[PDB]
Amino acid sequence: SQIRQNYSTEVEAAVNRLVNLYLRASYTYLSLGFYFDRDDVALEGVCHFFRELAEEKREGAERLLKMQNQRGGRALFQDLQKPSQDEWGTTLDAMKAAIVLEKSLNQALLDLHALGSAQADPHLCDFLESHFLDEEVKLIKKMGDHLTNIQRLVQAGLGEYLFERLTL
Amino acid sequence: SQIRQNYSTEVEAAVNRLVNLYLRASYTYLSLGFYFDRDDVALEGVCHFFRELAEEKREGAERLLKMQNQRGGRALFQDLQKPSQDEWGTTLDAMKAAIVLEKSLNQALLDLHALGSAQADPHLCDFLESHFLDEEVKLIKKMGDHLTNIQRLVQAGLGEYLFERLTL
Amino acid sequence: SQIRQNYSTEVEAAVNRLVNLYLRASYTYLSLGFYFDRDDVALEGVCHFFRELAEEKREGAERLLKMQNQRGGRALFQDLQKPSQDEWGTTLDAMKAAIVLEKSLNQALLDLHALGSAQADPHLCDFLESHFLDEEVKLIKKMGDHLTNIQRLVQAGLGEYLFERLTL
Amino acid sequence: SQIRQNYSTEVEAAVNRLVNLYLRASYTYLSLGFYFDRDDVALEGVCHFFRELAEEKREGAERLLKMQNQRGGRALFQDLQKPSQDEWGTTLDAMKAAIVLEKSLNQALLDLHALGSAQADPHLCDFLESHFLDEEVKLIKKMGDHLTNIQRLVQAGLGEYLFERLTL
Amino acid sequence: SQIRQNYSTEVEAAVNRLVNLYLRASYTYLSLGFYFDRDDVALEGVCHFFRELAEEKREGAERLLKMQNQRGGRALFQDLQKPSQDEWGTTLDAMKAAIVLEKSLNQALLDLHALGSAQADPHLCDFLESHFLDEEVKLIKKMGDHLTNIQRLVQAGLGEYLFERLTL
Repeated sequence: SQIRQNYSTEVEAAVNRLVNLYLRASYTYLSLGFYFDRDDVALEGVCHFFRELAEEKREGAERLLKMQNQRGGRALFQDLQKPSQDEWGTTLDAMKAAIVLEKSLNQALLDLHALGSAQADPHLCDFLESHFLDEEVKLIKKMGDHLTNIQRLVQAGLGEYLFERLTL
Repeated sequence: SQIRQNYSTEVEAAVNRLVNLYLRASYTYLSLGFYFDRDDVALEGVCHFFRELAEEKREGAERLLKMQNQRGGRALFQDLQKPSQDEWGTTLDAMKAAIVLEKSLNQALLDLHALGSAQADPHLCDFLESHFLDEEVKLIKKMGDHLTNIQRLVQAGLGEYLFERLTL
Repeated sequence: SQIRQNYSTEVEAAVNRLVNLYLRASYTYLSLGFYFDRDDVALEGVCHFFRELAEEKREGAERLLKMQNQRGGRALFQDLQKPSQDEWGTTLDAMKAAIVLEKSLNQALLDLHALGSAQADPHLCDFLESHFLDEEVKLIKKMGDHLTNIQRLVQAGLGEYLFERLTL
Repeated sequence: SQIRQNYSTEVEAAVNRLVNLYLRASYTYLSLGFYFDRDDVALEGVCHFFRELAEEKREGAERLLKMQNQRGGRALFQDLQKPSQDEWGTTLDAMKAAIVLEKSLNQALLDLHALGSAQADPHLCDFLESHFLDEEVKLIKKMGDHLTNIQRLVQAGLGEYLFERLTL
Repeated sequence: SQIRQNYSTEVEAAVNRLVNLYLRASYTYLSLGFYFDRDDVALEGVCHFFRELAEEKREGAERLLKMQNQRGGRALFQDLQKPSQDEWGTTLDAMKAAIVLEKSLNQALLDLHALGSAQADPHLCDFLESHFLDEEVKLIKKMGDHLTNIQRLVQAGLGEYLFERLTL
């Protein structure tokens, strides 16, 4: 506020909503990760893949919160909604759900970028491009590649085991 | 379930509630940490203290979730309630709030231990004693020590600055 | 006896029975291990898994015997009963048999812990919690995870080969 | 001119004006730095803070001049106006003056970015975003944090000494 | 007794009394040290200062006991009287109490030296001069220096905090 410059209330609010989305995504990946650690599921490579994504999403939320403060905006937190499912089915189901999740985050990033451009806020625009847009694009490509390999593999039980052992 | 042995539905449910409490506590510390990173608050040592506590609470939740799976229980997640405050006042106010938070987690741990003892579940009892009860006791002692030093210091502005520079 | 303190004859006898169980379990794993070393079975990773478990069970028996002496109890040995089977079938059959074995040892540990608590013998209680209860819980979780992966895999012959090569 | 492409005369002129602003800012920080080196002021940490900022501003001017040449524009220099004050008062006064200075440079950067966007000059836009916009935002946040701590501290004499010793 | 030479019963008895004084002093410093470790006192540097003094006094008692045996005297122990206070007030109160304690030990050393001289026992005299008299003089000087700095500092709460952080 002594520091705030060119930082609209609209962008400030949208940044708080994006923090919530990232935290929610981290929570979803925590649930996905532990589901694959169940003794009756037991796919450790899948569990590790999702645990790593949970950490990345949390880090994304923290970078947004740091930026909110750097701009003189005020962080506001909301409840984190529990993940959409309690049980996540097969590795295939889970990877589909993850791609759906990432494309929603990506669309939220693109909406925020468009807001930033409309508000002539190039710092916000650069920030997103630099730390988030390319990371989402790479992550979604990786997930699409996984989904394609899982699909080619599913003798569904054997396929799911080999994917976990040899890719993840 | 092929593995589940001596693990009551009551303990299983209470472990899921304790995971929620730990995650909520981690979220509260995330909010505390960023509040002290505000340009109009600007106490970096306080921000770092709370960020480190956020990570410890998240790690606590993950150890409980791992244990839930080791016992053949089923992790169930609920919404994470937003922190009780949007703005946290002085370092003194914040430390008081943190001690209140930790004593609530501690009481939840003690309740779970008592449940475990009533259900004759010594693995649960040892698990809590080994990874959580002593850590809470040490953390609460550290916070009480901080609160005492903050209180002796508050020329409140000068006191709060020196505590952040020389203790934290 | 010059040293014996708070160590009931009931716990002393039950410790001797638990030593017998551990030695018997070690013997069963020796038989399992060599069965998978047969030229007409030939699953070396499975043989190694069971040989390692035989050593762990023997070490468990020795720690109990050391503790018996530390408390001033008197080690008494009984015949070791030969393993329940001469031939152990598939890796799946063998893993099921191993989980059954470990859950019996675990239940014997829990019974001894309950005896110790009834006799107000906290050293015995801590000893079991510290060296045996968590190890059994981790081992049983690992076996349940293996059983789940074996089951998803069984083209039974191909499944059994890949599990041995890629997991064990 | 054999190299010039998509580089408008408007952007070229505005880049020369921004070079002048950066050099003027470097000159102001040189004056601030030496003022705090006076034997009757004697705050070495404050002097060092401003000397480091003088060097950063000069480096900023040189990067703009390099870019002007890379684009085939022609560097033109104007007089550098002497700093607005001969004596800079307290550390608080000086930090306020520095924040005012940086917010003026920042607004000049944002104006140039908007000009670049209107002229469809994405190289200029990326250049500013990459080397200047985030640096200004971080610097202004740091200064706001300092100002807040100075204010909480001012027993004004004691406060100013401790800030210089313990923060700077 | 086969070894005893020039070692009077008076010096032997006085050495046993001095051992008691040193042990009592060590006990007093143990109580002082833990008092400053209380969560409602919480001055860790003060706690460490007194814990180190407790160890020095115990070491002093052991050197006297070793010397008693080297001379062929017979160590005799008495009850160790509990410290004069249960709660020690401020750092200032505690440092005053410590200086009073050390000056009493010092006077006991000087009395013993005078006894040794009267009994023409130069080994005892050298022993005290070499291991105890200069150490007491240095310790008392250090405590007097601390007391002076504490006094100049006591905004008593702020003074006590800064002394603990910056001196101890």
